[PDB]
Amino acid sequence: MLKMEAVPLRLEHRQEVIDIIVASFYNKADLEQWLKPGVLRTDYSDILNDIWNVLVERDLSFVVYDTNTDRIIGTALNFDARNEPEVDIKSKLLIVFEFLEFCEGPIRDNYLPKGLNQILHSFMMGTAEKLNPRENIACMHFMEHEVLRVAREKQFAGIFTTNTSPLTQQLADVYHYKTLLNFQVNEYVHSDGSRPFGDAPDEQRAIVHWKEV
Ligand SMILES: NCCc1ccc(O)c(O)c1
Ligand SMILES: [Ca+2]
Ligand SMILES: [Ca+2]
Repeated sequence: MLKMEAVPLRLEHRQEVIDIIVASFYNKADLEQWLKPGVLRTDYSDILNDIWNVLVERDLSFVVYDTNTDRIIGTALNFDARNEPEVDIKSKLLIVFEFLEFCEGPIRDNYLPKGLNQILHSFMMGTAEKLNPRENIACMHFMEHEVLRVAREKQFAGIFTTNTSPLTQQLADVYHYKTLLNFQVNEYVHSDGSRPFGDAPDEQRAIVHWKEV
């Protein structure tokens, strides 16, 4: 059995968190696959290095240790949705973040509560690369359960994120997240007029989830 514990994000965790995020988003993210070629591993580490200081001092993120091996197997990066640092991304990841604002924007500022310390935005979540299906699912259940803990403890109103993989979308529904948008990713039109995820099947969705604490 996998026994885990949650530990607040520290400055030393920079390389371990990045390697978990890179070994979980690169070539596995359901959105960036349709933007090939032109998505590199450093495109995620560049964004992480840009906000690593802000991410640690906000005191909302954590890593997950395997207490048996005392090593990091997962991490959950979170921000105040009304206090997120804005990055100037220069790769094709800007298209992804503009699309996530397409989904999150109109809902966050017109339906979710106003003011700070209200919306805890689940920014990123990852697990170690060589985890088996049992440990990866167990780690996702642990990170989901612990994100709720951080929300209630920090006196937030709810948790809010956009789920782009079928596993996170099913975990969210199973965890009683309310669905506020089930957008079809191949219908999104970029500013240049094209559809960057246009080659995606109609079954691939971008679901905007929200859950009160
Ligand atoms: N906030 C939604 C989670 C997310 C963030 C960045 C991405 O590149 C991605 O595919 C998914
Ligand atoms: Ca998260
Ligand atoms: Ca808020």
